[PDB]
Amino acid sequence: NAPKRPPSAFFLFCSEYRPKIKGEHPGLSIGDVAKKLGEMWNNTAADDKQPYEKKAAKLKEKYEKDIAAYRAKGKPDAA
Repeated sequence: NAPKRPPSAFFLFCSEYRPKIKGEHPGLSIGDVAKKLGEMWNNTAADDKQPYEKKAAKLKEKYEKDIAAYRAKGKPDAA
């Protein structure tokens, strides 16, 4: 009832880290564990983003068509 957004590319790399840095650095918040790894992501190689990225893309793409359809006549009161 409204296709929302999926991953970013970072999103995958991020999930994978969330615990790992939050445990190693238990002095961060969800905005620090995210800020730190966010930077990492930016400088994770790029060739190390691609693997994750491809997923984020595939899903955002799906969404965009599922919403395009949602509105097309997908909705609870559309069918």
